[PDB]
Amino acid sequence: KVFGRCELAAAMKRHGLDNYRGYSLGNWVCAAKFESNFNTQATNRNTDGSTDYGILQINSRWWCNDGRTPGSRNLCNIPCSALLSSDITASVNCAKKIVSDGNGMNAWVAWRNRCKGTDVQAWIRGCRL
Ligand SMILES: [Br-]
Ligand SMILES: [Br-]
Ligand SMILES: [Br-]
Ligand SMILES: [Br-]
Ligand SMILES: [Br-]
Ligand SMILES: [Br-]
Ligand SMILES: [Br-]
Ligand SMILES: [Br-]
Ligand SMILES: [Br-]
Ligand SMILES: [Br-]
Ligand SMILES: [Br-]
Ligand SMILES: [Br-]
Ligand SMILES: [Br-]
Ligand SMILES: [Br-]
Ligand SMILES: [Br-]
Ligand SMILES: [Br-]
Ligand code: NA
Ligand SMILES: [Pt+2]
Ligand SMILES: [Pt+2]
Ligand SMILES: [Pt+2]
Repeated sequence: KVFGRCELAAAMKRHGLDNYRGYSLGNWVCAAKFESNFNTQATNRNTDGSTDYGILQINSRWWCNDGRTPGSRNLCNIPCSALLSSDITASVNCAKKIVSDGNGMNAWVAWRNRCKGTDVQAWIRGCRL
């Protein structure tokens, strides 16, 4: 599914991401924009053999099982395919574990490089929230 910007903001708010670990909704929406362009089916192979999955490009080295990342863990206790669903629940639940890991949203390199310190409220501007 390719979400609209305000459609995704609404879903993320419904699932409890607004101000989760102190990160306003705009941060999450900005992260999703640059990670996946709001496409739940986005995948990206990494040089280390792991793969990033879904709207927030969650990685198989630590977070999900894809059966093809040697030495990896599955800390979200899910198949990586769950992260590609039109229903963002698995991605949101897993993102909550990731952002609590100690480095906050710096876990998403695209957030650090493209969202952090910017006017992230622009990403939710206009939306019925
Ligand atoms: Br947009
Ligand atoms: Br929109
Ligand atoms: Br909704
Ligand atoms: Br919910
Ligand atoms: Br929930
Ligand atoms: Br929550
Ligand atoms: Br915001
Ligand atoms: Br990681
Ligand atoms: Br594996
Ligand atoms: Br393996
Ligand atoms: Br594990
Ligand atoms: Br699993
Ligand atoms: Br949803
Ligand atoms: Br959720
Ligand atoms: Br879940
Ligand atoms: Br933090
Ligand atoms: Na894994
Ligand atoms: Pt939820
Ligand atoms: Pt929650
Ligand atoms: Pt939902």
